[PDB]
Amino acid sequence: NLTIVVVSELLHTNWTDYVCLLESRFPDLQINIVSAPQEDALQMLLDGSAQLALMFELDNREQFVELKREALIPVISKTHPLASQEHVSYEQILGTRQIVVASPELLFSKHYWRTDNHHSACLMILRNLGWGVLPQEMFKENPELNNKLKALDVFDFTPRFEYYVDLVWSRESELGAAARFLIDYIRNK
Amino acid sequence: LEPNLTIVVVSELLHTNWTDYVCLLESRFPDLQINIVSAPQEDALQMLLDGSAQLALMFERLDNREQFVELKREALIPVISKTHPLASQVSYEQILGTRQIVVASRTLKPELLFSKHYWRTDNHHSACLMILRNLGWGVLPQEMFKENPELNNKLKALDVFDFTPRFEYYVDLVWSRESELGAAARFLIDYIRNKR
Repeated sequence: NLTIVVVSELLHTNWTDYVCLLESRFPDLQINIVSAPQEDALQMLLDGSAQLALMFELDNREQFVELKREALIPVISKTHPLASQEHVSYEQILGTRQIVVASPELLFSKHYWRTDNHHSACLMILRNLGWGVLPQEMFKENPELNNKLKALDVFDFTPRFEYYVDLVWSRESELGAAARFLIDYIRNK
Repeated sequence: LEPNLTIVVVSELLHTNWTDYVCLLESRFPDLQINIVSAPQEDALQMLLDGSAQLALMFERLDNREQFVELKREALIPVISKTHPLASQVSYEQILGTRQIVVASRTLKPELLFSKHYWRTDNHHSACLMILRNLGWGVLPQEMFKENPELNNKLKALDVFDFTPRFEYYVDLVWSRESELGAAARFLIDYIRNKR
């Protein structure tokens, strides 16, 4: 079999092309897609419980290849009181609960809730429990989200929200033919 | 310091309807930090035992160190992409020969496997994506279709003669009976116990 760990922060990005690539050449291969936070993901590469990892931007034992970038959007429920304004201030954002996906660069409110994936974060933002940053991909997969969520205008005092997705693997680990084909295919492209 | 409550939702239950319990807690304890994490059922249990989480959402089927109360049931349905080749022409033997996308916490007993060959994933978003790419059929919570109406445009329920298994989760609220539960977790437990 082939086990790929997609780190929890990247679950709701556009990653399935790489699995379709594997299945097209090796339809008999059993693929296992697991998800865990990044720190756990590296340990799975080292202990061999996963052969490949999809991570966002590593010691001497790992190698990687860059795949793609994924845009993220700060959003709030359209029925949240803050959504009635065309614009918002930093003071207002500071006083609004943020729903943060994590296990300086990402926290901008005094009060926050932590979750480990964007499905959980989205559900809570949809219940008006706060604002947060979600992958643009979620709005492509669920266009009705645009009817319920609105982009929050914080771009003048926040970094560009984005992931740079890498394919990562352990140098010393046994790699079957399928894992090597994907690595070689990506390197060639 | 600062009031906090971590609830672990086991991976298979991530795409069920659980946010009402979070909203009930937030309205009664507005100053409370509520952290929602997900993990395999076995990891969720260890989180209760080592204090990393105070409550767990699990589905029925635990040792004597845990206490639980049943919460609700969630329906799941076997689905396939409307553009899958099989979505034209379907017998049970064809389903046996079509890849299943199995969702299980990251050991598969035969009651979970309905086809000869399968892929494994640890959450229904991942499974749904691969079904959507025509990579197989699989069992998804009905809640996913409520949350994403696009799924009705792209997927359809399997209707196969001689294939009528019933798929449901019975959701339990679980805690460690030797752990310091704060007042907020105790409130939820007492609230559910009264509802019963």
